[PDB]
Amino acid sequence: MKLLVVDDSSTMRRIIKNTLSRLGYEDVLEAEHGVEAWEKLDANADTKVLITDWNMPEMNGLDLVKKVRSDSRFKEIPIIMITTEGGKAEVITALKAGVNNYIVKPFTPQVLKEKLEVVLGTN
Ligand SMILES: [Mg+2]
Ligand SMILES: [Mg+2]
Repeated sequence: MKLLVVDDSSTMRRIIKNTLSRLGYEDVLEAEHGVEAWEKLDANADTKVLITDWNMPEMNGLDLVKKVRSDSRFKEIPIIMITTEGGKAEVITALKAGVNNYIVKPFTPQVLKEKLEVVLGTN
């Protein structure tokens, strides 16, 4: 279960990675921006799950998601967007792009554990 986690906040990456670890997911690769995330997916097509934010320089998460879904290798990759964009207009926008599960920031460590366990369970 190779996961890639993309967020331009170092503290957010910390919390997500720790939470995944608590759930038994240890094979976690990170990226700070969309460009870097895309390079990593393209070069590590064995990646099983993409977890991404939305707002970030160097390609935003919506564009990343569209690009992933347009690639023949990643038609079925689960995509989890974790973002402060809580408005339903944004939710709809992201689901249409190919996001499968949408988790709205901010959360406590425990709430993130609960919401990720819903999607991924334990490993
Ligand atoms: Mg961000
Ligand atoms: Mg937050």
